[PDB]
Amino acid sequence: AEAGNDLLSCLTFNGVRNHTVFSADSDSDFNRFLHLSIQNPLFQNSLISKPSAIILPGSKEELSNTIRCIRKGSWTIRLRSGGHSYEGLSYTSDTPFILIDLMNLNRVSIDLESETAWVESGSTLGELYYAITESSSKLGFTAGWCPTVGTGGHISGGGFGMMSRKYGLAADNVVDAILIDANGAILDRQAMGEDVFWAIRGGGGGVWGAIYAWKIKLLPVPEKVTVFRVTKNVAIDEATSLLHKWQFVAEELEEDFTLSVLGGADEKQVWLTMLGFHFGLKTVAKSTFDLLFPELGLVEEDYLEMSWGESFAYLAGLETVSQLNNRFLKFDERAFKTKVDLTKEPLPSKAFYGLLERLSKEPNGFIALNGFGGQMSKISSDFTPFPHRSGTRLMVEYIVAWNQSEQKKKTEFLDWLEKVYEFMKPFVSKNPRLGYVNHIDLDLGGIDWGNKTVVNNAIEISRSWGESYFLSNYERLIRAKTLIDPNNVFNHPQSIPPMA
Ligand SMILES: *[C@@H]1O[C@H](CO)[C@@H](O[C@@H]2O[C@H](CO)[C@@H](O[C@@H]3O[C@H](CO)[C@@H](O)[C@H](O[C@H]4O[C@H](CO)[C@@H](O)[C@H](O)[C@@H]4O[C@H]4O[C@H](CO)[C@@H](O)[C@H](O)[C@@H]4O[C@H]4O[C@H](CO)[C@@H](O)[C@H](O)[C@@H]4O)[C@@H]3O)[C@H](O)[C@H]2NC(C)=O)[C@H](O)[C@H]1NC(C)=O
Ligand SMILES: *Cc1cc2c(nc3c(=O)[nH]c(=O)nc-3n2C[C@H](O)[C@H](O)[C@H](O)COP(=O)(O)OP(=O)(O)OC[C@H]2O[C@@H](n3cnc4c(N)ncnc43)[C@H](O)[C@@H]2O)c(*)c1C
Ligand SMILES: COc1ccc(C[C@H]2c3cc(O)c(OC)cc3CCN2C)cc1O
Ligand SMILES: *[C@@H]1O[C@H](CO)[C@@H](O)[C@H](O)[C@H]1NC(C)=O
Repeated sequence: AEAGNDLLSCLTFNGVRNHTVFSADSDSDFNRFLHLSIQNPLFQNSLISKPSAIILPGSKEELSNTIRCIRKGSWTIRLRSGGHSYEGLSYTSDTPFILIDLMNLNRVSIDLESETAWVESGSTLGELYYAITESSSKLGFTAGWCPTVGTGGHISGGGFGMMSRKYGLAADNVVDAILIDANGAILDRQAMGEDVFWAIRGGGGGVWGAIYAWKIKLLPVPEKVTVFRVTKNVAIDEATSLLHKWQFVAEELEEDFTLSVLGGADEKQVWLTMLGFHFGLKTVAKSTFDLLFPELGLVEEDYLEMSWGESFAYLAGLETVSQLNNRFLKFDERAFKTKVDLTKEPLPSKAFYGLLERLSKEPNGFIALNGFGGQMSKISSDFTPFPHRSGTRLMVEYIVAWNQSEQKKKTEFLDWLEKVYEFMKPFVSKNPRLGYVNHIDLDLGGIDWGNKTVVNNAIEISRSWGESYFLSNYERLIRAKTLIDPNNVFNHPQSIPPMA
């Protein structure tokens, strides 16, 4: 379905002047803006789905009207903030679709009196973090480490980061927000009601409508926090020992502490990158690990004291705090597919050993280990759609990324990742095998919203990944879905089905 004169005239009429139409060209602005926020080259392929038009609204009413104009046609709506969807569900779709890029909605309004902020859904974590440190040295916010990840889909799915052990997810700290429904109705928390305002805070993106802006509570942070990023080159024996003890240390640390691990291997050596964050000074930080985790062999020089801003930039591997404010800094430029696990029981050494052995078989693979507990276990499972709280111990994350040179090995890389996930099945959560909506996994299945045979059973088919992402909260998400989008205008392969 083309993007005809009706759609365009509708946009022109409504003052939404920033938009381009599909172009087979490569030198075109369309293709440029399209590939501008494709954060997973896995989907840069010339055979993937491409929008009939890309619209870049610059205000909440332009956003409202954009949705209104698209509703006059049959197009599927696709919202994009940072475009970091692991499945590229913000710039792809089986059916002809319109791409609503929210990058022009990147304003952060910080209020130092209430210590809250109105973050436009276009604003990325980085641009947000920058705004906060630009305004205060005693304020921060909890969310992912990826500075290019947009708050649009990030906070919509939850938002887990290095401070979540201290403050919970991003969505755990949303006090208000502006959602724009299928009719372009501009709704605040009071207008949308509690069932929906609850849903949008971890229920997923591209499901409830277009978040125009988030109102977050800004969080206290000492003017000096401590972090370390130390890569240990060890053998598999030591690596297992370190990982096996890590899970306990990491999960049982005080909320003022976060210890995350990035593991990979290559035949000979196993490399474990230790990412440390302390909600306080260096001496206390080092004292703690010197006691709890002396095996890391971390030294004084390893611990860096810096502002909270400097720390989230440092942790993200950025050169400077200014780079937090750069939304177009690709952090790898490599295609990838990532599966995640959540643990209820501790993991046997054999699990880390197996993981490390499997890793040593494929250098392009690597695991990310995150501890829960602390503040994550104090927030109710039903406080927000994100269920995994008290009881959840670790977030294990299996990634595999490659170069354009290695595009041929594609299927092989995915094969490895499939083998690793299968290998971990006994050691992780079961019935259901839990997942995280911001780590959306189309392998868990999907829904063909064009197939009425399936659409009639959308809720049960969706159960597979639904209870996996949201567990018991899945029920309330369906009531909330029916209230704000019964027509299922906002959908994607793993969107919450409305009651029909
Ligand atoms: C649809 O949405 C898309 C996405 O948002 C829009 O595309 C964006 O369009 C932006 C402009 O509208 C564009 O910003 C540009 O970014 C470049 C860097 O790539 C930047 O250099 C440009 O900024 C200059 O120009 C603007 C005005 O055009 C000035 O306000 C600004 O101060 C900059 O001018 C200064 O630097 C220039 C060289 O960098 C000098 O030539 C100029 O003289 C001036 O220098 C003075 O100021 C300096 C610093 O203050 C000082 O050192 C010096 O001595 C002088 O005093 C430009 O803004 C984005 O690149 C683009 N974004 C993307 C992702 O493509 C698009 O516009 C929308 N479409 C529609 C229809 O609206
Ligand atoms: C690329 C990348 C992803 C990361 C990174 N680090 C993460 C981390 O530290 N913790 C995590 O929890 N997740 C991490 N991820 C994955 C991201 O969390 C997810 O990819 C988030 O969805 C990020 O959102 P965004 O960058 O905006 O991706 P989009 O593709 O634009 O959107 C995702 C999803 O949400 C819908 N959507 C977008 N915008 C809106 C608005 N404003 N309103 C409602 N819904 C919206 C889209 O349709 C899409 O379906 C580290 C890196 C490098
Ligand atoms: C501190 O905790 C973590 C640290 C790093 C990661 C991996 C990171 C990533 C880093 C890459 O370089 C990359 O290459 C394509 C892909 C990805 C996919 C997931 N993304 C989030 C996950 C974590 O949970
Ligand atoms: C509709 O869904 C069912 C179940 O997946 C499938 O068997 C059938 O082929 C689908 N029909 C269409 C329209 O493709």
